[PDB]
Amino acid sequence: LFRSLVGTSRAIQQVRQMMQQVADTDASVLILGESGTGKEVVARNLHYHSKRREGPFVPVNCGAIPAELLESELFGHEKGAFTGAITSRAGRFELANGGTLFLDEIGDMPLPMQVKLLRVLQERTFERVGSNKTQNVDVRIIAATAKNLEKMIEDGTFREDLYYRLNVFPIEMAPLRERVEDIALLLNELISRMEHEKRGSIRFNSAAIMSLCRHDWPGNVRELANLVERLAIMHPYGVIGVGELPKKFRHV
Ligand SMILES: Nc1ncnc2c1ncn2[C@@H]1O[C@H](COP(=O)(O)OP(=O)(O)OP(O)(O)=S)[C@@H](O)[C@H]1O
Ligand SMILES: [Mg+2]
Repeated sequence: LFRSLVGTSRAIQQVRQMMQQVADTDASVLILGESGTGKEVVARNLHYHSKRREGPFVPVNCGAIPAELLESELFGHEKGAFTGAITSRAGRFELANGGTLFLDEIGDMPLPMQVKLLRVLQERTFERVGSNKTQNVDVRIIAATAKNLEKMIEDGTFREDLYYRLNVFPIEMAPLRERVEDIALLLNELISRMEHEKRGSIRFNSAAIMSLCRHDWPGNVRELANLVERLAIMHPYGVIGVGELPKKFRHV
């Protein structure tokens, strides 16, 4: 199920080298890049080539989780912690023990939780909400952001100390529009997925590929994948020329 990073560009070949180097280590990894540039693919790949490969891979979607329950969600809770605690759950961190914790959009993590994350990176311990008992954790952190963390540091919306703790081995994902030589290969890979998964089939003629190579791709590879899916419904087992592209994708 593991995905590979497809592409021949300078930038993507560089990311593969960096991945191979850091994967087997226990260093924290910060992956930086726009939405849809492969940051989670990079993260999953790092994990399954790590010492922790058979351990759990636990995502944390920093922006989504209701702030009311953020600390509970991340660190678990004991009972009578808060209104309607009742049951019992452990948090994302405890669940990730012996594995990898993946902090998707770390730029959205609120300051109070940044302090607590810094404790885990530094003391490798934590306490469930309500309990002042201390638990050891054994996790490797991989974080990703589309934000400018150094701007945030300046704005005081991101902690400098967490930053230097997390940014031990940064990996930059170039946006699609800077890797346009990879677009054909990405197309083949995406079409191959869709075929292997009984979800239709298409192929692009050279003109249509030229047109796509001139596109800005604000949604990067996720936007590319979206377009392949739509075209396979609009023109099943068809060949996509310039004229079958939606007008926004035409650049001639
Ligand atoms: N180089 C690549 N080779 C193959 N598939 C890729 C590549 N880059 C991205 N993908 C795929 O395109 C999609 C992009 O997914 P992600 O890796 O999650 O993007 P992202 O950078 O994590 O953006 P967010 O934070 O989830 S909005 C996934 O379906 C990936 O499998
Ligand atoms: Mg993701």
